[PDB]
Amino acid sequence: SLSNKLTLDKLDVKGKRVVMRVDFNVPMKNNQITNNQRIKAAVPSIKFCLDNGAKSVVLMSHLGRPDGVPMPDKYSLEPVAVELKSLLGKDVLFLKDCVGPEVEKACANPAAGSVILLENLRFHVEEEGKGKDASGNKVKAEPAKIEAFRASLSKLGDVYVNDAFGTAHRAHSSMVGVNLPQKAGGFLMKKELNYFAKALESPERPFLAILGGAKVADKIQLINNMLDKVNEMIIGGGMAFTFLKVLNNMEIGTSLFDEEGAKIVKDLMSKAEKNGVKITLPVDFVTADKFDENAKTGQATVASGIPAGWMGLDCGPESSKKYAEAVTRAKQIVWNGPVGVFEWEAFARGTKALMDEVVKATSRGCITIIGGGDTATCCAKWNTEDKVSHVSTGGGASLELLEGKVLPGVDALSNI
Repeated sequence: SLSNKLTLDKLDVKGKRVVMRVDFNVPMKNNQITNNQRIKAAVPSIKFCLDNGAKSVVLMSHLGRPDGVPMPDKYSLEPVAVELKSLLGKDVLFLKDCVGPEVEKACANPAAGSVILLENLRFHVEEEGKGKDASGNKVKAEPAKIEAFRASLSKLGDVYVNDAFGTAHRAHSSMVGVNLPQKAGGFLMKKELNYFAKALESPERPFLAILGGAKVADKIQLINNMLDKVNEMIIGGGMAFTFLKVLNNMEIGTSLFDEEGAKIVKDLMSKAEKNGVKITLPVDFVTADKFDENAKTGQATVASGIPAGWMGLDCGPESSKKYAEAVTRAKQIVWNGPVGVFEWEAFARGTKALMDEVVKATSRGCITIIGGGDTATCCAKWNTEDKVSHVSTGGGASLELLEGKVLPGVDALSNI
């Protein structure tokens, strides 16, 4: 369950050493942070621990994919220690490793209110459990070493806090390997759990899922899980063409077509009808003569078909109206995937108009949940992160949740 989990608000940290896993996987360039959003996001949790008299806060995280190889030249967390120092307005000790006697003893009994940032966890192959060797050959962590690695991390604090929802879909040592009495979710984790639990277990209805994507076949579990829960579903983006070919005899030109997906389209529509799920597919399109930002553009409907040598890369204005109609009917929205090639201005009007609708919906009381990845990227692009109820901080994590998969990192948390 996503509810009934221990969270930082209810965790007593008085004189307690807090070992906290956080999301410091920031984009960087020239060994500098190009966006410190994730670093700032974790501050409320860290503040709270210090402000409630925590002896220490030991921060652990990853950066990029060194793959179990120490790469402090490239993928060091030291730049983060600096930025964190500024944001907190408090000094931050940066250790050059995350495990070992040195790290351990250093974390054993810090001065009251010590912020300690450990080095990239994925410098050790034991974090992920797999990775690459010095030479770049793939390798798997030894079980004794994994256990040793996890034992070390456990010493570094008295209580554990997981504020790294974005890695909670993986059974990594820092997610499921911290053996301590109390294992609580941080305030970021809290929000994820609070929004998703309500949405998936007790939604305000109508509940609309907006699913966008390239293919169908790789979203069977996502679509199925939503069809078990929702009242309405928009199927947008390239994948819609597979539905339209099968269902409406549509000529789709060079548009994406999912041969495997096509075989279960009618199964999906059957399930949808039986569950009372109103499906909205697009009815019109902005076409392009090639898969390119600067392609020639045109229009098409289902009826007109898309000509040979043209592909659909966005929905058209009539589609956007139909999308809006469903959004206007929603009391709850989960939006996972753009409905066009939003990174190209010529094919972004559909996704932008939908984003406008979801924002409008939010303003009149709709609960709107954006999945991580592209959909979240669209909220950053158009400055609507604060205009929707919740933008998930983890793309891979949110997908797994919406697919109804297990989140090991969440399961490892204590219950209440």
